[PDB]
Amino acid sequence: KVFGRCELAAAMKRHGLDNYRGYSLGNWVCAAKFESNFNTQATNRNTDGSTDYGILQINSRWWCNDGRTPGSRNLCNIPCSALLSSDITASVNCAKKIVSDGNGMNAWVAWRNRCKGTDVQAWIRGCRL
Ligand SMILES: [Cl-]
Ligand SMILES: [Cl-]
Ligand code: NA
Ligand code: NA
Repeated sequence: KVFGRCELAAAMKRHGLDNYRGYSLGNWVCAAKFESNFNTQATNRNTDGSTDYGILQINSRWWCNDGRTPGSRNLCNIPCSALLSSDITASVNCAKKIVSDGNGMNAWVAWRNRCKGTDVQAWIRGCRL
């Protein structure tokens, strides 16, 4: 599913991401735009052989099991395919674990390079939330 901007903002609010660990909703919408273009099906392979999955591009080396990333961890205890669902629950629940692991949203490269230090509230402007 390819979400609209405000549709995704509302879904992420419903799932508790607004101000989660101090990150306002616009931060999460901005990260999703540049990680996946709001597409839950997005996948991208990394140089080390791991793969990123879903709307927030969660990496199989640490967070999910895809059966082809040797020695990796599954810290969210889920198959990576679960992160491609039109229902964002699994992606949100795993992202909550990631953002709490000490580095905040700096775990998402696109957030650090394209969202951090910008007017992220613009990503929720106009939306009914
Ligand atoms: Cl959803
Ligand atoms: Cl933080
Ligand atoms: Na915001
Ligand atoms: Na893994």
